[PDB]
Amino acid sequence: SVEDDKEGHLVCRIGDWLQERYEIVGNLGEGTFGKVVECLDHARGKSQVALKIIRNVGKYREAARLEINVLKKIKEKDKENKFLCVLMSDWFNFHGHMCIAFELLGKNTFEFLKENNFQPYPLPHVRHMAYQLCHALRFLHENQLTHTDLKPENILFVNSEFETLYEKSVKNTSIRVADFGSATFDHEHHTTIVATRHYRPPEVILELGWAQPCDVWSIGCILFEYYRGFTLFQTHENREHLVMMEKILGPIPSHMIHRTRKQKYFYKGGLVWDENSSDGRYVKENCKPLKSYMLQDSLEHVQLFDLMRRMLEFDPAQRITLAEALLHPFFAGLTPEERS
Ligand SMILES: Cn1c2c(c3ccc(Cl)c(Cl)c31)[C@H](C#N)C1(CCNCC1)NC2=O
Repeated sequence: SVEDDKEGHLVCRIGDWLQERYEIVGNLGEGTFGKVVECLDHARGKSQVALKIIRNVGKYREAARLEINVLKKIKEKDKENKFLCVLMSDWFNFHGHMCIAFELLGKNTFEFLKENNFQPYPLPHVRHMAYQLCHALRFLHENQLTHTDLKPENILFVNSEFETLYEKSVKNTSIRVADFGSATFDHEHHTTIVATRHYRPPEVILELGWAQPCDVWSIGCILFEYYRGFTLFQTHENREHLVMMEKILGPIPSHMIHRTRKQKYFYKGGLVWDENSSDGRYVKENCKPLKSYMLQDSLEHVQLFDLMRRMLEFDPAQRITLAEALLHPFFAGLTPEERS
Protein backbone atom coordinates (compact mmCIF):
# COMPACT_ATOMS: atom_id res chain seq x y z
CA SER A 1 0.00 0.00 0.00
CA VAL A 2 3.22 2.22 0.29
CA GLU A 3 6.42 2.30 -1.83
CA ASP A 4 9.61 4.32 -2.52
CA ASP A 5 11.45 5.07 -5.85
CA LYS A 6 15.23 4.53 -6.31
CA GLU A 7 15.99 8.08 -4.86
CA GLY A 8 13.92 7.20 -1.77
CA HIS A 9 11.00 9.55 -2.62
CA LEU A 10 7.55 8.33 -1.54
CA VAL A 11 5.75 7.24 -4.73
CA CYS A 12 2.52 9.28 -4.65
CA ARG A 13 0.20 11.46 -6.77
CA ILE A 14 -3.05 13.53 -6.62
CA GLY A 15 -5.83 11.40 -5.04
CA ASP A 16 -3.48 9.45 -2.64
CA TRP A 17 -3.86 9.73 1.24
CA LEU A 18 -1.58 9.71 4.31
CA GLN A 19 -2.49 8.83 8.00
CA GLU A 20 -6.11 8.30 6.81
CA ARG A 21 -6.34 12.15 7.15
CA TYR A 22 -4.36 13.91 4.31
CA GLU A 23 -5.87 13.88 0.75
CA ILE A 24 -3.21 14.98 -1.91
CA VAL A 25 -4.84 17.57 -4.25
CA GLY A 26 -1.78 19.32 -5.77
CA ASN A 27 2.03 19.40 -6.38
CA LEU A 28 3.94 22.31 -4.69
CA GLY A 29 7.47 21.31 -5.84
CA GLU A 30 10.35 18.91 -5.13
CA GLY A 31 13.97 19.24 -3.95
CA THR A 32 16.96 17.25 -2.78
CA PHE A 33 15.05 16.86 0.54
CA GLY A 34 11.84 15.28 -0.88
CA LYS A 35 8.44 16.55 -2.09
CA VAL A 36 5.94 19.22 -1.01
CA VAL A 37 2.26 18.43 -1.81
CA GLU A 38 -0.87 20.52 -1.21
CA CYS A 39 -3.26 18.36 0.93
CA LEU A 40 -6.70 18.68 2.42
CA ASP A 41 -6.54 17.92 6.21
CA HIS A 42 -9.86 15.98 6.77
CA ALA A 43 -9.23 16.14 10.60
CA ARG A 44 -9.58 19.99 10.23
CA GLY A 45 -12.26 21.63 7.97
CA LYS A 46 -10.82 19.88 4.86
CA SER A 47 -8.39 22.88 5.34
CA GLN A 48 -5.39 23.27 2.96
CA VAL A 49 -1.89 22.27 4.14
CA ALA A 50 1.54 22.18 2.53
CA LEU A 51 2.87 18.71 3.47
CA LYS A 52 6.65 18.27 3.14
CA ILE A 53 7.42 14.54 2.51
CA ILE A 54 11.15 13.90 3.22
CA ARG A 55 13.09 11.22 1.26
CA ASN A 56 13.81 7.88 2.96
CA VAL A 57 17.52 8.94 3.18
CA GLY A 58 19.35 9.17 6.53
CA LYS A 59 20.84 12.66 6.17
CA TYR A 60 17.47 14.23 5.04
CA ARG A 61 15.50 12.30 7.72
CA GLU A 62 17.88 13.70 10.40
CA ALA A 63 17.83 17.30 8.96
CA ALA A 64 13.96 17.15 9.06
CA ARG A 65 13.97 15.84 12.70
CA LEU A 66 16.18 18.82 13.77
CA GLU A 67 13.84 21.28 11.90
CA ILE A 68 10.80 19.67 13.66
CA ASN A 69 12.57 20.12 17.08
CA VAL A 70 13.14 23.84 16.26
CA LEU A 71 9.51 24.29 15.12
CA LYS A 72 8.33 22.57 18.38
CA LYS A 73 10.36 25.01 20.55
CA ILE A 74 9.04 28.06 18.58
CA LYS A 75 5.45 26.69 19.05
CA GLU A 76 5.99 26.21 22.88
CA LYS A 77 7.30 29.85 23.24
CA ASP A 78 4.48 31.28 20.95
CA LYS A 79 1.34 29.11 21.83
CA GLU A 80 -1.02 32.04 20.86
CA ASN A 81 0.81 32.25 17.42
CA LYS A 82 1.41 36.10 17.72
CA PHE A 83 4.94 36.26 16.13
CA LEU A 84 4.11 35.54 12.47
CA CYS A 85 6.03 32.27 11.85
CA VAL A 86 4.50 29.78 9.32
CA LEU A 87 2.26 27.39 11.43
CA MET A 88 3.48 23.74 11.73
CA SER A 89 0.05 21.93 12.17
CA ASP A 90 1.39 18.32 12.38
CA TRP A 91 4.43 16.04 11.94
CA PHE A 92 4.82 12.23 11.72
CA ASN A 93 7.19 9.45 10.54
CA PHE A 94 5.44 7.71 7.53
CA HIS A 95 7.41 4.48 6.87
CA GLY A 96 10.72 6.42 7.41
CA HIS A 97 9.46 9.50 5.53
CA MET A 98 9.40 12.48 7.91
CA CYS A 99 6.21 14.45 7.10
CA ILE A 100 5.62 18.06 8.23
CA ALA A 101 2.24 19.81 7.63
CA PHE A 102 2.05 23.63 7.42
CA GLU A 103 -0.85 26.05 6.96
CA LEU A 104 -1.05 26.75 3.20
CA LEU A 105 -0.27 30.43 2.53
CA GLY A 106 0.04 32.66 -0.55
CA LYS A 107 3.02 33.54 -2.80
CA ASN A 108 6.43 34.29 -1.39
CA THR A 109 7.49 37.96 -1.65
CA PHE A 110 9.98 37.00 -4.40
CA GLU A 111 7.40 35.14 -6.66
CA PHE A 112 5.00 38.16 -6.26
CA LEU A 113 7.81 40.65 -7.20
CA LYS A 114 8.80 38.48 -10.26
CA GLU A 115 5.13 38.29 -11.36
CA ASN A 116 4.85 42.18 -11.17
CA ASN A 117 7.97 42.35 -13.57
CA PHE A 118 10.30 43.28 -10.57
CA GLN A 119 8.45 46.61 -10.21
CA PRO A 120 9.14 47.40 -6.51
CA TYR A 121 6.68 47.30 -3.63
CA PRO A 122 5.12 50.71 -2.81
CA LEU A 123 6.82 52.30 0.25
CA PRO A 124 3.72 51.74 2.53
CA HIS A 125 3.94 47.98 1.67
CA VAL A 126 7.73 48.00 2.34
CA ARG A 127 7.02 49.65 5.73
CA HIS A 128 4.26 47.12 6.77
CA MET A 129 6.39 44.10 5.63
CA ALA A 130 9.49 45.57 7.43
CA TYR A 131 7.43 46.00 10.66
CA GLN A 132 6.18 42.34 10.62
CA LEU A 133 9.67 40.98 9.72
CA CYS A 134 11.21 43.00 12.67
CA HIS A 135 8.39 41.84 15.04
CA ALA A 136 8.74 38.14 14.08
CA LEU A 137 12.58 38.02 14.32
CA ARG A 138 12.74 40.18 17.50
CA PHE A 139 10.69 37.46 19.28
CA LEU A 140 12.99 34.67 17.95
CA HIS A 141 16.14 36.73 18.81
CA GLU A 142 14.84 37.28 22.42
CA ASN A 143 14.34 33.45 22.66
CA GLN A 144 18.06 32.80 21.77
CA LEU A 145 17.31 31.81 18.11
CA THR A 146 18.86 33.05 14.82
CA HIS A 147 17.10 32.10 11.53
CA THR A 148 20.37 32.50 9.50
CA ASP A 149 18.62 32.21 6.05
CA LEU A 150 16.19 35.16 5.65
CA LYS A 151 15.51 36.00 2.02
CA PRO A 152 12.45 37.12 0.02
CA GLU A 153 11.71 33.43 -1.02
CA ASN A 154 11.29 32.56 2.78
CA ILE A 155 8.74 35.41 3.47
CA LEU A 156 5.15 34.43 2.51
CA PHE A 157 1.95 36.56 1.89
CA VAL A 158 -1.05 35.13 3.91
CA ASN A 159 -3.15 36.01 0.79
CA SER A 160 -1.43 37.28 -2.46
CA GLU A 161 -4.64 38.35 -4.20
CA PHE A 162 -3.64 41.65 -5.91
CA GLU A 163 -5.46 44.67 -7.48
CA THR A 164 -4.14 45.88 -10.92
CA LEU A 165 -3.55 49.72 -11.05
CA TYR A 166 -2.50 52.10 -13.96
CA GLU A 167 1.43 47.49 -11.63
CA LYS A 168 0.08 44.65 -9.40
CA SER A 169 -0.65 45.76 -5.77
CA VAL A 170 -1.10 43.04 -3.08
CA LYS A 171 -4.49 43.57 -1.32
CA ASN A 172 -3.12 42.50 2.12
CA THR A 173 0.55 42.84 3.15
CA SER A 174 0.24 40.30 6.08
CA ILE A 175 3.35 38.06 5.85
CA ARG A 176 4.81 35.04 7.67
CA VAL A 177 8.42 33.88 8.13
CA ALA A 178 9.21 30.35 6.80
CA ASP A 179 12.13 27.88 6.43
CA PHE A 180 13.60 27.29 9.97
CA GLY A 181 15.79 24.42 8.60
CA SER A 182 19.05 26.30 9.45
CA ALA A 183 17.81 28.11 12.66
CA THR A 184 20.44 27.94 15.41
CA PHE A 185 20.06 28.43 19.21
CA ASP A 186 22.75 30.48 21.02
CA HIS A 187 24.13 27.30 22.76
CA GLU A 188 24.22 25.15 19.55
CA HIS A 189 27.07 24.60 17.05
CA HIS A 190 27.30 27.61 14.66
CA THR A 191 28.29 26.35 11.20
CA THR A 192 30.82 28.58 9.39
CA ILE A 193 28.81 29.43 6.22
CA VAL A 194 25.24 30.69 6.81
CA ALA A 195 22.75 32.82 4.83
CA THR A 196 22.25 32.90 1.08
CA ARG A 197 25.04 34.90 -0.74
CA HIS A 198 23.06 38.14 -1.37
CA TYR A 199 21.84 38.31 2.29
CA ARG A 200 25.14 37.23 3.98
CA PRO A 201 26.82 39.68 6.38
CA PRO A 202 30.54 40.62 6.52
CA GLU A 203 31.19 38.79 9.85
CA VAL A 204 30.19 35.51 8.10
CA ILE A 205 32.29 36.22 4.99
CA LEU A 206 35.33 37.08 7.23
CA GLU A 207 34.46 34.09 9.58
CA LEU A 208 34.56 36.27 12.72
CA GLY A 209 31.60 34.53 14.45
CA TRP A 210 27.90 35.32 13.97
CA ALA A 211 24.68 35.51 16.03
CA GLN A 212 21.35 37.39 15.86
CA PRO A 213 22.95 40.43 14.04
CA CYS A 214 23.29 38.10 10.99
CA ASP A 215 19.47 38.19 10.56
CA VAL A 216 19.42 42.04 10.88
CA TRP A 217 21.89 42.33 7.94
CA SER A 218 19.70 39.93 5.87
CA ILE A 219 16.57 42.09 6.66
CA GLY A 220 18.42 45.28 5.54
CA CYS A 221 19.23 43.52 2.22
CA ILE A 222 15.62 42.28 1.86
CA LEU A 223 14.17 45.81 2.48
CA PHE A 224 16.46 47.24 -0.23
CA GLU A 225 15.22 44.52 -2.62
CA TYR A 226 11.48 45.18 -1.77
CA TYR A 227 12.11 48.93 -2.31
CA ARG A 228 14.03 48.77 -5.67
CA GLY A 229 13.00 45.27 -6.92
CA PHE A 230 16.68 44.17 -7.50
CA THR A 231 19.26 42.71 -5.06
CA LEU A 232 21.71 45.03 -3.30
CA PHE A 233 24.76 42.70 -3.63
CA GLN A 234 24.86 40.99 -7.09
CA THR A 235 28.07 38.94 -6.72
CA HIS A 236 29.14 35.30 -6.10
CA GLU A 237 32.68 35.99 -4.75
CA ASN A 238 33.74 37.07 -1.18
CA ARG A 239 36.50 39.62 -2.24
CA GLU A 240 34.14 41.37 -4.74
CA HIS A 241 31.25 41.20 -2.16
CA LEU A 242 33.37 43.05 0.52
CA VAL A 243 34.45 45.65 -2.15
CA MET A 244 30.75 46.21 -3.01
CA MET A 245 29.97 46.67 0.71
CA GLU A 246 32.76 49.30 0.97
CA LYS A 247 31.57 51.19 -2.15
CA ILE A 248 27.92 51.19 -0.91
CA LEU A 249 28.31 51.63 2.91
CA GLY A 250 31.83 53.00 3.64
CA PRO A 251 35.07 51.68 5.12
CA ILE A 252 35.25 48.22 6.81
CA PRO A 253 36.19 48.50 10.54
CA SER A 254 39.96 47.88 10.87
CA HIS A 255 39.43 45.42 13.86
CA MET A 256 37.40 43.06 11.56
CA ILE A 257 40.25 43.20 8.95
CA HIS A 258 42.90 42.59 11.72
CA ARG A 259 40.99 39.54 13.17
CA THR A 260 40.10 37.59 9.93
CA ARG A 261 42.07 34.50 8.82
CA LYS A 262 41.33 35.74 5.23
CA GLN A 263 44.39 38.10 5.18
CA LYS A 264 44.75 37.27 1.37
CA TYR A 265 41.80 39.72 0.63
CA PHE A 266 43.93 42.62 2.05
CA TYR A 267 47.21 44.52 1.41
CA LYS A 268 48.38 47.04 4.08
CA GLY A 269 44.79 46.94 5.52
CA GLY A 270 43.07 47.72 2.13
CA LEU A 271 40.95 45.34 -0.04
CA VAL A 272 42.96 43.96 -2.99
CA TRP A 273 40.92 45.28 -5.97
CA ASP A 274 42.02 46.40 -9.57
CA GLU A 275 39.73 49.49 -10.34
CA ASN A 276 40.97 49.38 -13.98
CA SER A 277 39.93 45.72 -14.77
CA SER A 278 36.60 44.69 -16.46
CA ASP A 279 35.20 43.74 -12.96
CA GLY A 280 36.70 46.97 -11.46
CA ARG A 281 34.89 49.17 -14.06
CA TYR A 282 31.60 47.21 -13.62
CA VAL A 283 31.56 47.63 -9.77
CA LYS A 284 32.63 51.35 -10.16
CA GLU A 285 29.65 51.95 -12.57
CA ASN A 286 26.95 49.93 -10.66
CA CYS A 287 27.72 50.11 -6.87
CA LYS A 288 27.06 53.67 -5.56
CA PRO A 289 26.68 55.01 -1.98
CA LEU A 290 23.45 53.61 -0.42
CA LYS A 291 21.71 57.07 -0.27
CA SER A 292 22.00 57.42 -4.12
CA TYR A 293 19.38 54.53 -4.48
CA MET A 294 16.49 56.49 -2.81
CA LEU A 295 13.57 56.96 -5.33
CA GLN A 296 12.14 60.08 -3.55
CA ASP A 297 13.59 62.79 -1.10
CA SER A 298 10.41 63.14 1.23
CA LEU A 299 10.74 62.10 5.05
CA GLU A 300 9.23 58.54 4.71
CA HIS A 301 12.06 57.64 2.20
CA VAL A 302 14.78 59.32 4.31
CA GLN A 303 13.51 57.27 7.34
CA LEU A 304 13.63 53.94 5.44
CA PHE A 305 17.25 54.72 4.33
CA ASP A 306 18.33 55.69 7.86
CA LEU A 307 16.91 52.37 9.29
CA MET A 308 18.37 50.36 6.35
CA ARG A 309 21.89 51.85 6.89
CA ARG A 310 21.73 50.89 10.63
CA MET A 311 20.70 47.28 9.64
CA LEU A 312 23.75 47.24 7.24
CA GLU A 313 26.33 48.38 9.86
CA PHE A 314 29.54 46.39 9.19
CA ASP A 315 30.30 45.74 12.86
CA PRO A 316 27.67 43.25 14.18
CA ALA A 317 28.14 44.62 17.75
CA GLN A 318 27.14 48.17 16.49
CA ARG A 319 24.34 46.96 14.15
CA ILE A 320 20.79 47.98 15.22
CA THR A 321 18.85 45.24 17.10
CA LEU A 322 15.27 44.43 16.03
CA ALA A 323 13.95 45.67 19.47
CA GLU A 324 15.56 49.05 18.56
CA ALA A 325 14.43 48.87 14.89
CA LEU A 326 10.76 48.54 16.03
CA LEU A 327 11.01 51.98 17.76
CA HIS A 328 12.50 53.64 14.61
CA PRO A 329 10.62 56.76 13.38
CA PHE A 330 9.99 54.97 10.01
CA PHE A 331 7.20 52.92 11.81
CA ALA A 332 5.20 56.00 12.87
CA GLY A 333 3.98 55.90 9.18
CA LEU A 334 2.08 52.54 9.84
CA THR A 335 -1.77 52.67 10.03
CA PRO A 336 -3.30 51.79 13.46
CA GLU A 337 -4.56 48.54 11.66
CA GLU A 338 -0.99 47.55 10.58
CA ARG A 339 0.59 48.51 13.99
CA SER A 340 -1.49 45.65 15.50
C1 LIG B 1 3.86 26.57 3.30
N1 LIG B 1 4.38 26.58 1.93
C2 LIG B 1 3.92 27.35 0.88
C3 LIG B 1 4.70 27.15 -0.23
C4 LIG B 1 5.69 26.16 0.10
C5 LIG B 1 6.75 25.55 -0.58
C6 LIG B 1 7.58 24.66 0.07
C7 LIG B 1 7.38 24.36 1.41
CL1 LIG B 1 8.47 23.28 2.22
C8 LIG B 1 6.32 24.94 2.10
CL2 LIG B 1 6.09 24.58 3.77
C9 LIG B 1 5.48 25.84 1.46
C10 LIG B 1 4.57 28.00 -1.49
C11 LIG B 1 5.59 29.06 -1.42
N2 LIG B 1 6.47 29.79 -1.33
C12 LIG B 1 3.10 28.50 -1.59
C13 LIG B 1 2.24 27.34 -2.12
C14 LIG B 1 0.80 27.74 -2.34
N3 LIG B 1 0.69 28.83 -3.32
C15 LIG B 1 1.49 30.00 -2.90
C16 LIG B 1 2.93 29.65 -2.58
N4 LIG B 1 2.53 28.83 -0.27
C17 LIG B 1 2.83 28.26 0.90
O1 LIG B 1 2.16 28.47 1.92
